[PDB]
Amino acid sequence: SMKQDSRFPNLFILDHPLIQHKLTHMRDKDTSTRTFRELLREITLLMGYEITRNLPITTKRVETPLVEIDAPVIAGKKLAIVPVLRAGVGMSDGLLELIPSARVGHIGVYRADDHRPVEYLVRLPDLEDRIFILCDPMVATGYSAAHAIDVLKRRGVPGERLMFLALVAAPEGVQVFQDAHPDVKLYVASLDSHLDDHAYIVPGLGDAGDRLFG
Amino acid sequence: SMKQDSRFPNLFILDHPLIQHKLTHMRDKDTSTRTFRELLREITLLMGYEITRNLPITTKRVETPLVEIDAPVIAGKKLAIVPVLRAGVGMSDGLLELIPSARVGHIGVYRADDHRPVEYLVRLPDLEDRIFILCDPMVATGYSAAHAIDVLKRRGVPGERLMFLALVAAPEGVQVFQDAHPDVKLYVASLDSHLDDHAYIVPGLGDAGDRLFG
Amino acid sequence: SMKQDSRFPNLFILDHPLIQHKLTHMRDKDTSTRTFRELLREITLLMGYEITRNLPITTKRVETPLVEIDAPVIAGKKLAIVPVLRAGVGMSDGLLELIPSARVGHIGVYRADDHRPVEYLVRLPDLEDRIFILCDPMVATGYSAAHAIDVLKRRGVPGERLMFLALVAAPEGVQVFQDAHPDVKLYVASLDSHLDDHAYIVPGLGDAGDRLFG
Amino acid sequence: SMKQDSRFPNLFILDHPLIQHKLTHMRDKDTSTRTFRELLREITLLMGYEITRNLPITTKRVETPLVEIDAPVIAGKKLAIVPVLRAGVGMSDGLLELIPSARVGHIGVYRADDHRPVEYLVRLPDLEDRIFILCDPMVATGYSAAHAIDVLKRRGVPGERLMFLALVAAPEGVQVFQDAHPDVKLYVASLDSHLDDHAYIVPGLGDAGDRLFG
Repeated sequence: SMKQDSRFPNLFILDHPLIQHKLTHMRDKDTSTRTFRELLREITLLMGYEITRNLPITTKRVETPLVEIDAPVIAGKKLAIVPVLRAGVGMSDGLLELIPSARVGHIGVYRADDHRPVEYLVRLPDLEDRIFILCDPMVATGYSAAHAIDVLKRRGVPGERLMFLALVAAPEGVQVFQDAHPDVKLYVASLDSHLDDHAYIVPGLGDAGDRLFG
Repeated sequence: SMKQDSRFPNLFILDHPLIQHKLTHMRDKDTSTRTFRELLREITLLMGYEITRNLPITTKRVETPLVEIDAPVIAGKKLAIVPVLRAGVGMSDGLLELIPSARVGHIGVYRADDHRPVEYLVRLPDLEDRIFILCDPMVATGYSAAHAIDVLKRRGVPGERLMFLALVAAPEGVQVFQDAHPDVKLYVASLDSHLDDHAYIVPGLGDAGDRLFG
Repeated sequence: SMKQDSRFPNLFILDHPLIQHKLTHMRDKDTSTRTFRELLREITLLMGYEITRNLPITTKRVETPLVEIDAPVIAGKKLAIVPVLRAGVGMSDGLLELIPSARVGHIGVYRADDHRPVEYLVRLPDLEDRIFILCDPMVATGYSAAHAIDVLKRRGVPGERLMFLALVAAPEGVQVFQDAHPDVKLYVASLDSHLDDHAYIVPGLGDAGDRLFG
Repeated sequence: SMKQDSRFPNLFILDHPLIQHKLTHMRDKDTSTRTFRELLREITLLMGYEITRNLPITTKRVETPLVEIDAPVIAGKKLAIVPVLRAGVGMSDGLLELIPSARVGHIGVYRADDHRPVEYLVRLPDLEDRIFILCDPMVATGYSAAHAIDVLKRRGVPGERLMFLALVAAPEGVQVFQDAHPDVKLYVASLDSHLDDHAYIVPGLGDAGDRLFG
């Protein structure tokens, strides 16, 4: 299920034993770049599963080998998964595995530590009546997540239709993000403790890029 | 989360939107064999996740690239996944993705078609302090399922430590099941409505062996 | 590509660098039961790829988003993958991943070290104009492979339409197999050196069952 | 194995039956998005296997459950897989399954649409003694592909150590490609026939971005 920190009204910590367990193996610096990629997919599928408990259902006539029925379906086409380049791509794999019918978008943001112009790629589906789920493993300073969301907010889509998916966040990041977008939900596997002098999340996972790509 | 039927105190129906959705695509007789197989694996992964919400968590020592910590893990070894042959192997695979470190056992009973449990193959991990999770897509008559559980009971393991996982069950099958084993939790994606003359579940999925194997 | 031993006219050793490399990681006793399952799938997909270079092609009208064409296809329905229970199932996964349209069969054989009756499960598709590919990771004594093939030979299908897929074989096994079925091709990742006092392949992979199932 | 076209001395067409077969299912406009994605990943895994036939093999020390040996392995670290963003990420995934231990780099150029190579993102492993394998489904005009390779050339790496992998290429695209880079091996599943007015490959696959991403 779900867990919340007093400072952060829109942060949710998904603390299922198996998310937690799989997270630790990612945390472990002995874990290979292979297994690290898998766990990335795996956790995020699980997280996608918690977030989607309340998806509306409709029906559709389907023929089973025995009978025609009105069988329950979701409107998967109404969702857009938007990995943040480059480390978010492994996450969207897991969500795309969960909900294959979804639209995929992509956002390219340069890693800045303040509010300058940073965007280098935006590729998005049609915006009409559509929920957007962004993902990036790390929310360290919270600037990259803010800017990524900023892209959708510039295009007129409001907080209520936006979500951000992460693995690990630092409280200083969740705070920056919250200030910029208080109405956008942020889902997280763990709210870690602090940032170091080099802006790495502690205890964190180390440098995401290095562990995904060597 | 989970529904229940007034008739069956130890049957749980996992009705998360994406479980229902994915089940529908399996119900559909036009779904290719490629996809039918993947959906078997997927749904049971999700079903596993619901049923493992209450797993005990302890801590291993682990060093991240940054720091050494006491990180949450699970006792995965204390679990036995047991596909009922032949069709249960697909389900086994999804659970194994979820919990890789678990022991795998096998129960073959095509077989005990009606009269008694007839074991063609029973291969099991050690019993001491172990929870067993049996897998089979269909609980039609209930006899296959009850016999599969008999195998374990007749070797000393109490209901308390046994679970059966299926995709679809008929009410007559669940009755037969629970009369033999009132204390064994049976987990299902759907309780369909009835058996036809050939003892197939309606609306159900068809002949599972056929759709998984041609 | 392919390699051959002078003693064995119908044995083929598939010695691609990546098959070989992936084999070593399986050989390694430090390798987990998880990774061991994956590599099992992976090698056998690769092996399936070498075996199938000469599959006949036909055509089929297909519409691309631009044009209708006569596009190349295989008759995947004409092949049957037949894992030998229980350890062969992971292999058929890889072949089924490669050629999803294939029929799946299953053969249950008891591990004997001589020519007694051993068969406990036979489940097969229609035999008409159909090639059968059996698989089991280990060919130690060669009795299990012989008997498994014996099942198809009893049903009238000749050597020319049969194939056996293995990971590792011992020369004493390849010999027993050859004596019983000289016309049946046997594909192998490595022809290891000898059997030990306990009939384990040396250097081999250890006990297949233990490493797949803990 | 591999075909060649008289016009193109460094283009190789991988025409294994299952590569052709799987390509056809991608060509088909009725193939669901779920399946289209998996087939991208699959085909490139197979294409990788053909192109890695000649990999050097050395030996690590390894102990099997039975004995200690000198077992064949590969120098996987000496390889860089570089998806060309955005569509190349699917291909990257298949190669990574094949060779998990390889370094991943990224080249973003939607982009250098015509006039020059315009790098929106270039992230690369270290160059010293490294073979680079670029990935992109389509070589239509040839400009994307030539620019992606320019990126690496302009940073010092010779043709000798560069390869490009695509699903489908137009002859005009290959000409453009080889004029810029006569010494770079380009690997393809098919050389289709021509470009239409909108610069799409005929018969080709359609808009790849669209079919991968909705």
